[PDB]
Amino acid sequence: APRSVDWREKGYVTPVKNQGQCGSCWAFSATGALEGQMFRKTGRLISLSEQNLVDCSGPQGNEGCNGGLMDYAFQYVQDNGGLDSEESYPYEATEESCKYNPKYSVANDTGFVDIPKQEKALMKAVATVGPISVAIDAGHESFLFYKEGIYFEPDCSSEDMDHGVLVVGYGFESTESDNNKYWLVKNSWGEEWGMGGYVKMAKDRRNHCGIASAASYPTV
Ligand SMILES: *C(=N)C1(NC(=O)[C@@H]2C[C@@H](S(=O)(=O)c3ccccc3Cl)CN2C(=O)C2(c3ccc(C(F)(F)F)cc3)CC2)CC1
Repeated sequence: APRSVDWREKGYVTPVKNQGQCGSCWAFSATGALEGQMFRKTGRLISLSEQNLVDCSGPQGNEGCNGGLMDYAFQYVQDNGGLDSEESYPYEATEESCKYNPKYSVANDTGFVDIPKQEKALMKAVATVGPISVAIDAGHESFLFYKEGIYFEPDCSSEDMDHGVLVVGYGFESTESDNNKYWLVKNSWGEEWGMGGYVKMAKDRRNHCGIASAASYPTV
């Protein structure tokens, strides 16, 4: 595979948002992956409605501002026959009545692929598919207050992931350390957090923070 990947340079990735006080990380992860695959399909980048997912995907198992799964969001889009744009169904950072309108749907999916649970498979998916939804353990102060560089938290769990984010690339950073390989990860805590809203997460260090434990993307 390529020595490094960054899908932002190729037009696959919308701006970073701030999810606010709503536990909608999973919705931003899901829209990010679908934004990427819709772009691959059509050559058009359109910001999708997280609010549509928050309000409408309870029947697939999601829990609005108390959390959810990206694969449940992909299942909703398939079941529903569509997903509205941000413009037509803007973000409120609350749980509201479903107001999905099919005329304003700008995306679809045909299911989703769960990537085998190894960092090598994740790399090869990132290299070829586009941005990938992933689960991480974000429950450490070191992550809350990350600013820059390659993130490594010795207390990170590879199983207790609690935050959905989007891998948009990977690389090898020459720091002359045991912490050179990274995943390039889009968060939903605004541009002021980390490196313009992004974090470089330790790669090939025994599935650090569970980044390869629940990786997936929608098929379109
Ligand atoms: C985001 N603001 C926040 N986190 C979540 O909703 C996260 C997102 C996923 S995950 O990426 O952590 C994950 C974990 C394990 C397997 C697959 C995935 Cl995608 C889930 N989650 C959780 O915190 C989690 C959870 C939450 C809700 C549900 C539901 F039933 F579907 F609603 C399942 C699992 C504990 C794992 C903080 C809210």
